[PDB]
Amino acid sequence: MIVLFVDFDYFYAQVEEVLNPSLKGKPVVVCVFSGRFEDSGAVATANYEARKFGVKAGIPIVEAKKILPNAVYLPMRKEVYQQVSSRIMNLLREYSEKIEIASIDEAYLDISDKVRDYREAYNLGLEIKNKILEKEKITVTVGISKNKVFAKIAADMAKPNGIKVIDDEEVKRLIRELDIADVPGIGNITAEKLKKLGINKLVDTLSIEFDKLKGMIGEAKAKYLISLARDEYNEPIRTRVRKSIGRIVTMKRNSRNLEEIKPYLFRAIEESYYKLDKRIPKAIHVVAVTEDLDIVSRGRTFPHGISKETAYSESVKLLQKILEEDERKIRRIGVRFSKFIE
DNA sequence: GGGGGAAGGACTA
DNA sequence: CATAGTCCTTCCCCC
Ligand SMILES: Nc1nc2c(ncn2[C@H]2C[C@H](O)[C@@H](COP(=O)(O)OP(=O)(O)OP(=O)(O)O)O2)c(=O)[nH]1
Ligand SMILES: [Ca+2]
Ligand SMILES: [Ca+2]
Ligand SMILES: [Ca+2]
Repeated sequence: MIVLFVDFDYFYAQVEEVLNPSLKGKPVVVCVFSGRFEDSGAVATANYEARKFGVKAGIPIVEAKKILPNAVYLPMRKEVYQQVSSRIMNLLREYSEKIEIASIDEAYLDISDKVRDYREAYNLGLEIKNKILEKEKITVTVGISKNKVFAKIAADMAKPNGIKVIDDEEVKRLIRELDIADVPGIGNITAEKLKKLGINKLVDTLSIEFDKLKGMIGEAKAKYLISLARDEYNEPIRTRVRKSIGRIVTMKRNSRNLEEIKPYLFRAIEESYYKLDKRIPKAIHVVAVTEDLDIVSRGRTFPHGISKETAYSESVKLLQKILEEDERKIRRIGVRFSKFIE
């Protein structure tokens, strides 16, 4: 089996560099202004000309202007990028019916067939890269290996605008060298709980009893790690389905009065119903972010689908239930519709 | 004992 | 200090 992973270089930043080629070369930062105080919000992402100076996704926007008070700051237009991605994805299918759109910029193509072996899959990696650059003007990195985890890892650093193959013997090299923290699915929380057990690498997983991995990171996370470390890992490329939609908005100021939070919450529901589009959710969830950046949520599953009116009166209830259970003020409020039916 | 759901939060990207 | 999923642990109901 040979898996080819595609990941578009600084997607949001690059797409904006395309709709206005004049932005190329200079530092570009796609932000997310909440308004709390003008330049409130964080950075969605930033082209590499800006990342070299510390500016990047996650950091507050004000802390970004302090570094590059001359970088072009653009508001995130997620819908434009979502359509460039779709175009670009309905283009990969032309290289394999075995495709999986993991993210808005990440896709996996199973090309165990179309191809030969590496030397060829690699050459199929260059056909895709160039076809994408020609047709949509986007540069992307490509990863090729026995499975997805490694295909995705390979992408790691071939990035940006690169390509890299990880042959079987390289696999059994990283399984012992690559840092456990740079393995897909291992966020700081998990990666940390691992250094606390002595497992600083992937091969160290086979040295510890399964009852302690299942007790720490959980079964699924433990099996996953072990299989990968054993070289037995492979999962298939399966098409994925949207399992939940939502929109969480930022209030101008913290609050705890229902009537003041209503408006914001109702926009979340409205804009969320627009995003559902023909999907009929049977479960509803109202999510809140307390004044001290903590997340609290309440939901309810109905024996049937939810209508716009139902959602309205239901969110209100779950919200009252929230403000009652928690004492803190609310900074952000949103909704999440799931359990569709189709 | 255990399957079957549902709820709420933990964790990742 | 700005969207979602899979996992996950706990709880409740009942054969
Ligand atoms: N809204 C939002 N979007 C993010 C955030 N982090 C990443 N994204 C977007 C940035 C890209 O458009 C897309 C892919 O993210 P990646 O982590 O793979 O990096 P990115 O694509 O920005 O550039 P790269 O892969 O380094 O060339 O997801 C974030 O913190 N907030
Ligand atoms: Ca990317
Ligand atoms: Ca990504
Ligand atoms: Ca990582």
